[PDB]
Amino acid sequence: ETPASYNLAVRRAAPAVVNVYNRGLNTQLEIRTLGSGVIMDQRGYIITNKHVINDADQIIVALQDGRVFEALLVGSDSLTDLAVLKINATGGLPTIPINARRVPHIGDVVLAIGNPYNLGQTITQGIISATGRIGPTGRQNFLQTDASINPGNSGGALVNSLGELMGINTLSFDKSNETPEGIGFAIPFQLATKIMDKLIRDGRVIRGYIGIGGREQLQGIVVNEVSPDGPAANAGIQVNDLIISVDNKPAISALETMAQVAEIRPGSVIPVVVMRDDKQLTLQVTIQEYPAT
Amino acid sequence: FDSTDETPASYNLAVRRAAPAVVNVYNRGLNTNSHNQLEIRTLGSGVIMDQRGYIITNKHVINDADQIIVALQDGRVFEALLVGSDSLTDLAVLKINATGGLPTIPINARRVPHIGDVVLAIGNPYNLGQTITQGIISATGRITGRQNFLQTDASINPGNSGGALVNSLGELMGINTLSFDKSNDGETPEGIGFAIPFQLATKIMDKLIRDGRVIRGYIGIGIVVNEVSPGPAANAGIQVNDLISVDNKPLETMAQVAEIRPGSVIPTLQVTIQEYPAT
Amino acid sequence: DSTDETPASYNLAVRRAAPAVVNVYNRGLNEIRTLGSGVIMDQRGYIITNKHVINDADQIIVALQDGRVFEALLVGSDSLTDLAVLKINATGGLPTIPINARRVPHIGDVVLAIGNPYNLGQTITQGIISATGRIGLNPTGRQNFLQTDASINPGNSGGALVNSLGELMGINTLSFDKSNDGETPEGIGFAIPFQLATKIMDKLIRDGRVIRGYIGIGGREQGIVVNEVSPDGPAANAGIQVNDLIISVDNKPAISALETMAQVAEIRPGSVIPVVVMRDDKQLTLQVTIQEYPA
Repeated sequence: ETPASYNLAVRRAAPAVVNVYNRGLNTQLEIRTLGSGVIMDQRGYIITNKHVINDADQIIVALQDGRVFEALLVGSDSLTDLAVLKINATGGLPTIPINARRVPHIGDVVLAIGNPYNLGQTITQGIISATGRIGPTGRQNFLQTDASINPGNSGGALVNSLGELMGINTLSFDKSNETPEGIGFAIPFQLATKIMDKLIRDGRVIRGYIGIGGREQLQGIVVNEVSPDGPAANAGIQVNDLIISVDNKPAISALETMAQVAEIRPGSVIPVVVMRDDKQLTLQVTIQEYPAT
Repeated sequence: FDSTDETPASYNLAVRRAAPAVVNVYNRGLNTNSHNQLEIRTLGSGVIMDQRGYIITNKHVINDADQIIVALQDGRVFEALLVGSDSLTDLAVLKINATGGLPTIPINARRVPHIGDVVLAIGNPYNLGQTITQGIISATGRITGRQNFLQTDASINPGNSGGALVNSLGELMGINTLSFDKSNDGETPEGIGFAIPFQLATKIMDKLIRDGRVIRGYIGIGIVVNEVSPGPAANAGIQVNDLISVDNKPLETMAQVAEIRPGSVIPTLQVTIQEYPAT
Repeated sequence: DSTDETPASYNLAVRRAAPAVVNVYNRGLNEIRTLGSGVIMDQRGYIITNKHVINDADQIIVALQDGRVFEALLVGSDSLTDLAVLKINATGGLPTIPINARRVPHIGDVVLAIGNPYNLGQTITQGIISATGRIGLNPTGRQNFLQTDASINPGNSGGALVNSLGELMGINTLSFDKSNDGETPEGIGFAIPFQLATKIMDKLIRDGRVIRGYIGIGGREQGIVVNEVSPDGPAANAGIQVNDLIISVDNKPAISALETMAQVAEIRPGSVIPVVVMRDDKQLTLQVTIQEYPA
């Protein structure tokens, strides 16, 4: 007779969850912000929230086995509130279980591993409240969860009963009207990984940019705004016109497209077919790089 | 270790079963204060109980609603008609004229909710969209008032009202309605929500669909009856200090007599049960 | 048809443990001044509850789920761990909280919190074991609480925290409400483990209090310096000075200043133990007679 337990996922994933400390020196060293981190690979690279290590003079990463390192900011993305830290480990490193094929379903039991209020590594249990949750940028595409999330869980791991990483705890719903209960958000591992591999490889996230604002007869993304001196404006794209296709790919979803654009190497001239006056217009556009925050 | 072969503990089953039947209710009213623009006064949830399109929700979610918009997770949006409501149970039935069919909430009448039963709350907290939260049945028959509640620690928030509370199986257990807010030290209560038991919910719905309202028996009254309504009590000759048997039967009572059809007579004093005026 | 399937439930744990969890009412007159929860450990009628719950009680009324009500007598109160043992007269027997000494609490274990939140009645909130050995809200005290995200509210104090099997895991004691940034903590409660809980109970049943070894020293973290040396204390008579580093105590090295202050508490007052210290770069094995901790 064994008690129902998620200790398995705990022993599997908890080790790979670290305590990330941001400290600054003031007229000496003191912690200005603390959160959590998730060791993804053996190389020592760690994913965390950018808002955890912002303006960090020194980033201290504390593991559960006692070891304490000095993290190296590999890069950060304010667009997805993500950041990667590097740590040189001569000894073996615990990694987070990752299943790229795993599709998180609503209702899956999840565990939130982090360091709430610097009490130590806390494991809270909940489920996946929802998926594909945005919030305006729409880049975050959060997974909602009712697993107890608190200040110190940011950058922490959200794993299932198998210990497999599901997301990176980033947000707790704070909006009144009272105090929101059991509503937290996390970056899907699919996105967290995509950003990590890109931060390590480029020192930052490099995104294509058409300088267009639009929201999804023919089916296409409608343009609402056109960034001045932006690739769109330059090419001759207008707000009212409807984008049928982008770079030889159907503009079926405003969100799946913006992801396709972000993958275009800046400096690339791509076709963008639109619809003005019920007439198809093919406009060649030059991809810039996404403007700095 | 490889977990690809492994299967994660998931209540997705209950979700695919129940969720599609839980709808987003939008209490909308023209803003007379401004320029008569339609605005969402209140948003809660609803539960589609049968194929006919009868949806259960909280009365407090549709009060003072100039328009009641029901949105299904499948995208569809209907202008729900208020079939009826009940202040006492805070329940309300809506109706949607769907040409096609529609999802219904899994209901198991013979299912008895137990304290400890894993439950899932399905609603639209803060209009984020259909949110699922997990908890358990913390208690039963919680209630002051005469109401009977399933208590639950499943995280409940504004917008969950009228939403479905279900078990692992996805069977409707209760209708999320309330949330403990009262604070002794100014602190906010944690994991203390309340739901209308589905036995009570279905009962109130079927009545509302039939009578447009919930007509329940009225008597006008070691249990001593201090005073007597100028009605069914006053008749038959029931005294003020009058003192054991009702309808050949031994809170248990006022819920029993409430289910007595008006016009029916029950003894020896012989009183005729009528309709209890509510509003 | 789902009507033939089985609902996931922790009702099993509820039936085994719930009855044993009682409502503790603290009375004072200028009526109920305070209230909480209790757990019946033994058939004798001994109940465990938090000290704060029962403090300054002119009368302690206990109420069982089966209906019976008794006036409890306070066996003892331990300020340190915030525990209190109660006594009542039991006829026809009582429900007892299932305890498994062999069972070891595991982080991630599904735990039910049984208690009387806001006097709503016996409430069962579900969560897991977040962590073990936690200091609590305050670093001092070597609390060793079990952390749990199972909803814990006022009225669960002295209540039973149990696993899905129904085995007692800990006594719900504290909830985290500390606020910075305007934060409201969510799913962070603390409970005194059952093994610890059982241990304290006996020291209270055996004696109207808990006695722990004292050494008249206040230090910080290898070795452990000595910032303060209690006057006429065990170490005071031993000649232990200030600023001197400690290496080992009672044959047990002094790595952690927390695992050590727990060992010293175990040593029966009076016993004589060895204490090695590095002073001026020299090893000095001293002899100190342990005394009971100041009242």
